Amino acid sequence: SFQTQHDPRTRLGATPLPGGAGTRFRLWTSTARTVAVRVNGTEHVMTSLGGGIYELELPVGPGARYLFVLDGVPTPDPYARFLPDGVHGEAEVVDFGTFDWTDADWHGIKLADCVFYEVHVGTFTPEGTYRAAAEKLPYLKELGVTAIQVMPLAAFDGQRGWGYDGAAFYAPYAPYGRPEDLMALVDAAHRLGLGVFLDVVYNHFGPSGNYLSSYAPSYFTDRFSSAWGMGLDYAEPHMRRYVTGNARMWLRDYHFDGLRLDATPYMTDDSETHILTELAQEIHELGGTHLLLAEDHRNLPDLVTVNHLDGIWTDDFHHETRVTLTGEQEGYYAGYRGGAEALAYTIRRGWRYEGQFWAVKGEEHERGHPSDALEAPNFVYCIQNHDQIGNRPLGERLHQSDGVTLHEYRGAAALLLTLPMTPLLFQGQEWAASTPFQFFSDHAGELGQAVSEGRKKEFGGFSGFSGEDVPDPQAEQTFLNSKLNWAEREGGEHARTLRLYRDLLRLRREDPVLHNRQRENLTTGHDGDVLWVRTVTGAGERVLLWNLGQDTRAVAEVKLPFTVPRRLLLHTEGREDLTLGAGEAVLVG
Ligand SMILES: OC[C@H]1O[C@H](O[C@H]2[C@H](O)[C@@H](O)[C@H](O)O[C@@H]2CO)[C@H](O)[C@@H](O)[C@@H]1O
Ligand SMILES: OC[C@H]1O[C@H](O[C@H]2[C@H](O)[C@@H](O)[C@H](O)O[C@@H]2CO)[C@H](O)[C@@H](O)[C@@H]1O
Ligand SMILES: OC[C@H]1O[C@H](O[C@H]2[C@H](O)[C@@H](O)[C@H](O)O[C@@H]2CO)[C@H](O)[C@@H](O)[C@@H]1O
Ligand SMILES: OC[C@H]1O[C@H](O[C@H]2[C@H](O)[C@@H](O)[C@H](O)O[C@@H]2CO)[C@H](O)[C@@H](O)[C@@H]1O
Ligand SMILES: OC[C@H]1O[C@H](O[C@H]2[C@H](O)[C@@H](O)[C@H](O)O[C@@H]2CO)[C@H](O)[C@@H](O)[C@@H]1O
Ligand SMILES: OC[C@H]1O[C@H](O[C@H]2[C@H](O)[C@@H](O)[C@H](O)O[C@@H]2CO)[C@H](O)[C@@H](O)[C@@H]1O
Ligand SMILES: OC[C@H]1O[C@H](O[C@H]2[C@H](O)[C@@H](O)[C@H](O)O[C@@H]2CO)[C@H](O)[C@@H](O)[C@@H]1O
Ligand SMILES: [Mg+2]
Ligand SMILES: [Mg+2]
Repeated sequence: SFQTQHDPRTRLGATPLPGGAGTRFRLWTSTARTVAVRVNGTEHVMTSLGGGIYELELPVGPGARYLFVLDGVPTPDPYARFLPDGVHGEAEVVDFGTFDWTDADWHGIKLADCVFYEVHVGTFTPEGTYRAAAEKLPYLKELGVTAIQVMPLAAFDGQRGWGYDGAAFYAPYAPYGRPEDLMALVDAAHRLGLGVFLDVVYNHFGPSGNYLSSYAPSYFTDRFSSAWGMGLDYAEPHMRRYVTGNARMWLRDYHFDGLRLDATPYMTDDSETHILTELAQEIHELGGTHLLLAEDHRNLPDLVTVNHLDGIWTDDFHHETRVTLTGEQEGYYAGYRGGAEALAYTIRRGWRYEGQFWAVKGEEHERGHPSDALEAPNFVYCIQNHDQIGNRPLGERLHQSDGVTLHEYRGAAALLLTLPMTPLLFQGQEWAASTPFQFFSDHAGELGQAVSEGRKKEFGGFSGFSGEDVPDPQAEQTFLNSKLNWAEREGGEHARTLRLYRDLLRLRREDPVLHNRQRENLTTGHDGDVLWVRTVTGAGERVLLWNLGQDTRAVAEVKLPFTVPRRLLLHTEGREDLTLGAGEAVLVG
């Protein structure tokens, strides 16, 4: 009985009309006294309908260029579907019905079948475009990942950026390609049987290019704010519909298979029906198999059980793993001991913090909720992602941090990719890429000059930010140094690491016991610095043993509360015998 709040007839922005009649322009403004649309340079007064809604139909088609004129001030359309000259320019009218899709028989992907691969379009290839990314899809299919996780595409200011400064949520960022280039990427992924997910940012707008307040200040509220901008007022239905209409566009019009909702703790809403619940209703109304995930640090099961999201990016696993390997304790890493026993516990519980005191300085509070309701696929785990690389002072990858060996890096991959939780990999992780992933931006004027100090303040708990070698986010070189080097994977230890990732992803796909997706069938423990993870189903038994010590441990001498299986299925260093050098792992069955 849920009825969508969206009807193409009343869609805000510029929408092509049936029968070649042109385009319908609509906006909401609470404050303007004169309202016009300027199309291809010509101004036309719009009709007032009441409730601050204005409309006009004109015989212009796709490709027409426009903005709105509010009390004589030319103002970009917040509902723009494309901004070819950037966030301060004219929008282009887009028709979503002309692209020739070939994915009519694609039926999406289930979360339990997802192995995510996080892509930043600008750095993923030299060209930094959708078209170039599409040419790497056969490589990703063969690698064995099943869903691409694309970092945000909403238009932001400047010529490069991560995406979290997006300001025009409906307009794919022009430097990456035109709307049809994005559609071609998704179509190509679906032809290869790969899902495609999009990172969307519904907790804040970026600091340049957000003109919503020019139309109605009440899109926003001073009731609360995030670390990155003013509060989006989800008590205002037009604000709710801004993001639910956006979600529906990506899924329906661009054929994405799911969305990853950035920083859901800062989507503050005290409405009877929470905006997250309504987002789920609105995307489900499309009548497909589209998924919603939350990036949420609160360890709150209700995101799944009440808001009806499909899963949660949960960092406790990542953090416990990193601290295990480095011993680092700055910032949020002070929340974790690390080690085999600690990792066994965090896996057993899904997340570590279920209501106990988080004792980190300046942050002391009771964190989290019981994880019991959540099943394995509801937890998205990783050992690398954009934040856990890029928010480090020098943007170094896990194998690049002091004290981490490539053997430890390879062992960590085996843990991640054999667990029944839903894994994510960051681009280049699979070949132990040599390049960092640094924070880069390209803002104009004083805003641009402020980025570096904003970073140092936001991450001031990390002493490396007060050093002298922090890469300037605004420098071209910082962007270029984050580009993947595709050549390097063909040789040496990059190739060795890649072979292991291929072998792990094959086993995950093929092994009848690792097909398990039930926490009931998963147990963990430790003996000294050796972690064990056991899966038992009707199909048999598997055990992963990871030696997190700096000595050698024979599997036969690991004390276990069950009889260890005898058959060696995969060793991370390709050894014949059941013995674990420092940092090494083995899967037995
Ligand atoms: O377009 C502004 C209105 O959006 C919603 O109205 C929906 C209605 O919920 C739905 O059943 C019908 O099919 O379409 C209309 C949109 O044309 C909100 O419910 C209204 O309050 C808004 O004004
Ligand atoms: O071209 C006009 C100027 O608009 C900008 O100001 C915007 C800003 O982009 C937006 O995010 C903020 O919240 O609203 C203001 C004013 O509407 C800047 O002044 C310049 O970059 C542009 O030249
Ligand atoms: O956006 C992903 C795909 O959405 C639709 O596919 C839906 C379909 O409409 C529904 O009947 C079905 O079986 O669920 C699928 C998957 O969500 C489009 O038809 C596909 O072309 C899109 O790729
Ligand atoms: O992997 C070696 C040991 O690492 C940790 O020990 C840490 C300890 O947690 C920390 O408070 C202290 O300041 O440093 C030591 C490392 O020197 C694990 O807790 C141990 O169980 C491991 O064996
Ligand atoms: O409640 C504990 C702290 O949670 C958040 O910190 C997160 C951070 O947002 C995330 O990017 C990082 O990977 O993990 C930490 C630890 O969970 C809040 O930002 C902190 O203020 C809280 O104290
Ligand atoms: O200039 C805008 C803000 O840029 C950075 O914020 C980044 C943050 O560092 C990154 O981890 C995040 O998730 O993307 C945001 C938004 O781009 C600075 O750290 C902030 O101080 C600036 O306001
Ligand atoms: O589809 C063949 C596999 O079916 C079962 O695997 C289940 C698994 O037991 C369950 O936890 C998970 O939620 O679903 C998978 C099926 O998708 C058998 O246990 C496997 O041995 C089979 O290979
Ligand atoms: Mg984040
Ligand atoms: Mg012992």
